[PDB]
Amino acid sequence: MPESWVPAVGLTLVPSLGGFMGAYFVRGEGLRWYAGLQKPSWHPPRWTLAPIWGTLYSAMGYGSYIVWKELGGFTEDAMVPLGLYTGQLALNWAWPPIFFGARQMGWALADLLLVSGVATATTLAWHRVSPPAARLLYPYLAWLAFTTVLNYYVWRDNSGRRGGSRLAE
Ligand SMILES: CC[C@@H](C)N(C)C(=O)c1cc2ccccc2c(-c2ccccc2Cl)n1
Repeated sequence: MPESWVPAVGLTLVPSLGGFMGAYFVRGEGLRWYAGLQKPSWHPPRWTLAPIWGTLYSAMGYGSYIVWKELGGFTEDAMVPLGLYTGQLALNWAWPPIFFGARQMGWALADLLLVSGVATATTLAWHRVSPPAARLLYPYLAWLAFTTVLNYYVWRDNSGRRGGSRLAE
Protein backbone atom coordinates (compact mmCIF):
# COMPACT_ATOMS: atom_id res chain seq x y z
CA MET A 1 0.00 0.00 0.00
CA PRO A 2 1.28 3.54 -0.80
CA GLU A 3 0.68 4.35 2.87
CA SER A 4 3.99 2.65 3.74
CA TRP A 5 6.04 5.53 2.30
CA VAL A 6 3.68 8.26 3.52
CA PRO A 7 5.51 8.13 6.91
CA ALA A 8 8.54 9.58 5.12
CA VAL A 9 6.87 12.96 5.43
CA GLY A 10 6.25 12.20 9.10
CA LEU A 11 9.88 11.15 9.50
CA THR A 12 11.06 14.72 8.82
CA LEU A 13 8.16 16.41 10.66
CA VAL A 14 8.95 14.53 13.87
CA PRO A 15 12.39 16.14 14.53
CA SER A 16 11.01 19.57 13.64
CA LEU A 17 8.64 19.40 16.61
CA GLY A 18 11.49 18.73 19.04
CA GLY A 19 13.75 21.56 17.91
CA PHE A 20 10.78 23.92 17.83
CA MET A 21 10.10 23.40 21.55
CA GLY A 22 13.72 24.23 22.39
CA ALA A 23 13.70 27.30 20.16
CA TYR A 24 10.38 28.29 21.67
CA PHE A 25 12.13 28.88 25.02
CA VAL A 26 14.55 31.53 23.77
CA ARG A 27 11.85 32.86 21.51
CA GLY A 28 9.41 33.54 24.34
CA GLU A 29 10.12 34.44 27.97
CA GLY A 30 13.68 33.27 27.44
CA LEU A 31 14.20 36.62 25.72
CA ARG A 32 13.96 38.19 29.16
CA TRP A 33 16.47 35.67 30.44
CA TYR A 34 18.78 36.37 27.50
CA ALA A 35 18.94 40.02 28.54
CA GLY A 36 21.50 38.81 31.07
CA LEU A 37 23.19 36.80 28.31
CA GLN A 38 25.03 38.40 25.39
CA LYS A 39 24.02 37.37 21.87
CA PRO A 40 26.37 37.96 18.91
CA SER A 41 25.56 41.08 16.88
CA TRP A 42 25.58 39.09 13.63
CA HIS A 43 22.77 36.99 15.09
CA PRO A 44 19.82 37.01 12.61
CA PRO A 45 16.15 37.52 13.57
CA ARG A 46 14.72 34.70 15.68
CA TRP A 47 11.81 34.34 13.25
CA THR A 48 14.26 33.96 10.36
CA LEU A 49 16.23 30.81 11.17
CA ALA A 50 13.44 29.37 13.33
CA PRO A 51 11.78 28.45 9.97
CA ILE A 52 14.89 26.41 9.03
CA TRP A 53 12.90 23.24 9.65
CA GLY A 54 10.84 24.20 6.64
CA THR A 55 14.07 24.09 4.63
CA LEU A 56 15.35 20.83 6.13
CA TYR A 57 11.80 19.48 6.11
CA SER A 58 11.51 19.29 2.33
CA ALA A 59 15.11 18.12 1.92
CA MET A 60 14.63 15.22 4.31
CA GLY A 61 11.57 14.04 2.39
CA TYR A 62 13.14 14.19 -1.07
CA GLY A 63 16.44 12.84 0.26
CA SER A 64 14.68 9.69 1.41
CA TYR A 65 13.29 9.37 -2.10
CA ILE A 66 16.85 8.96 -3.37
CA VAL A 67 17.27 6.06 -1.00
CA TRP A 68 14.02 4.63 -2.40
CA LYS A 69 15.44 5.00 -5.93
CA GLU A 70 18.37 2.71 -5.24
CA LEU A 71 16.41 0.10 -3.27
CA GLY A 72 13.44 0.32 -5.63
CA GLY A 73 10.98 0.88 -2.77
CA PHE A 74 10.41 -0.10 0.86
CA THR A 75 12.05 -3.44 1.53
CA GLU A 76 13.84 -4.91 4.53
CA ASP A 77 16.90 -3.10 3.15
CA ALA A 78 15.11 0.29 3.17
CA MET A 79 13.76 -0.20 6.69
CA VAL A 80 17.31 -0.18 8.11
CA PRO A 81 18.19 3.43 7.04
CA LEU A 82 14.88 5.31 7.37
CA GLY A 83 13.83 3.13 10.31
CA LEU A 84 17.07 3.93 12.14
CA TYR A 85 16.41 7.64 11.76
CA THR A 86 13.03 7.33 13.45
CA GLY A 87 14.43 5.11 16.21
CA GLN A 88 17.80 6.78 16.84
CA LEU A 89 16.21 10.22 16.75
CA ALA A 90 13.76 9.12 19.47
CA LEU A 91 16.48 7.80 21.76
CA ASN A 92 18.21 11.15 21.37
CA TRP A 93 14.93 12.97 22.08
CA ALA A 94 15.32 11.56 25.60
CA TRP A 95 18.68 13.40 25.98
CA PRO A 96 17.56 17.08 26.21
CA PRO A 97 16.47 18.12 29.74
CA ILE A 98 15.95 21.81 29.03
CA PHE A 99 12.74 21.09 27.11
CA PHE A 100 10.85 20.78 30.40
CA GLY A 101 12.23 23.99 31.94
CA ALA A 102 15.09 25.59 30.00
CA ARG A 103 15.12 28.23 32.74
CA GLN A 104 18.81 27.44 33.20
CA MET A 105 21.54 28.31 30.69
CA GLY A 106 21.81 24.55 30.05
CA TRP A 107 20.32 25.53 26.65
CA ALA A 108 23.65 24.29 25.30
CA LEU A 109 22.20 20.80 25.40
CA ALA A 110 19.87 21.73 22.52
CA ASP A 111 22.99 22.41 20.46
CA LEU A 112 24.45 18.93 20.95
CA LEU A 113 21.23 17.06 20.24
CA LEU A 114 20.40 19.47 17.45
CA VAL A 115 23.62 19.01 15.54
CA SER A 116 24.77 15.51 16.45
CA GLY A 117 21.25 14.12 16.80
CA VAL A 118 19.92 15.07 13.38
CA ALA A 119 23.29 14.63 11.65
CA THR A 120 24.50 11.43 13.34
CA ALA A 121 21.29 9.52 12.61
CA THR A 122 20.85 10.72 9.03
CA THR A 123 24.55 10.48 8.17
CA LEU A 124 24.92 6.81 9.10
CA ALA A 125 21.75 5.78 7.25
CA TRP A 126 21.46 7.96 4.13
CA HIS A 127 25.19 8.50 3.53
CA ARG A 128 26.00 4.80 3.32
CA VAL A 129 22.93 3.87 1.27
CA SER A 130 22.54 7.09 -0.73
CA PRO A 131 25.73 9.21 -0.77
CA PRO A 132 24.17 11.75 -3.21
CA ALA A 133 21.40 12.35 -0.68
CA ALA A 134 24.04 13.62 1.71
CA ARG A 135 24.57 16.60 -0.61
CA LEU A 136 20.87 17.37 -0.42
CA LEU A 137 21.39 17.95 3.28
CA TYR A 138 23.84 20.71 2.24
CA PRO A 139 21.85 23.43 4.15
CA TYR A 140 21.90 21.18 7.21
CA LEU A 141 25.65 21.74 7.47
CA ALA A 142 25.25 25.52 7.33
CA TRP A 143 22.38 25.61 9.82
CA LEU A 144 24.15 23.31 12.26
CA ALA A 145 27.38 25.23 11.69
CA PHE A 146 25.81 28.47 12.91
CA THR A 147 24.72 26.87 16.17
CA THR A 148 28.27 25.75 16.93
CA VAL A 149 29.68 29.27 16.65
CA LEU A 150 26.52 30.93 17.98
CA ASN A 151 26.60 28.72 21.08
CA TYR A 152 30.18 29.67 21.91
CA TYR A 153 29.37 33.38 21.90
CA VAL A 154 26.60 32.98 24.49
CA TRP A 155 28.24 30.28 26.61
CA ARG A 156 31.77 31.69 26.31
CA ASP A 157 30.54 35.08 27.53
CA ASN A 158 29.22 33.52 30.73
CA SER A 159 31.35 30.38 30.94
CA GLY A 160 34.33 32.56 30.04
CA ARG A 161 34.37 33.61 33.69
CA ARG A 162 35.52 30.06 34.48
CA GLY A 163 38.13 27.96 32.69
CA GLY A 164 40.13 31.06 31.80
CA SER A 165 43.25 28.95 32.29
CA ARG A 166 41.96 26.80 29.43
CA LEU A 167 42.96 29.59 27.03
CA ALA A 168 46.62 30.33 26.28
CA GLU A 169 48.25 33.76 26.13
C1 LIG B 1 19.08 31.93 19.86
C2 LIG B 1 18.71 32.34 18.43
C3 LIG B 1 18.14 31.13 17.65
C4 LIG B 1 16.61 31.16 17.65
N1 LIG B 1 18.61 31.14 16.27
C5 LIG B 1 18.72 32.41 15.56
C6 LIG B 1 18.70 29.99 15.57
O1 LIG B 1 19.02 30.00 14.38
C7 LIG B 1 18.40 28.69 16.23
C8 LIG B 1 17.47 27.80 15.66
C9 LIG B 1 17.19 26.58 16.29
C10 LIG B 1 16.28 25.69 15.72
C11 LIG B 1 16.01 24.46 16.35
C12 LIG B 1 16.65 24.13 17.55
C13 LIG B 1 17.56 25.02 18.12
C14 LIG B 1 17.84 26.25 17.49
C15 LIG B 1 18.75 27.14 18.06
C16 LIG B 1 19.43 26.79 19.33
C17 LIG B 1 20.80 26.58 19.34
C18 LIG B 1 21.45 26.25 20.54
C19 LIG B 1 20.72 26.15 21.72
C20 LIG B 1 19.33 26.36 21.71
C21 LIG B 1 18.69 26.69 20.51
CL1 LIG B 1 16.98 26.95 20.49
N2 LIG B 1 19.04 28.35 17.43
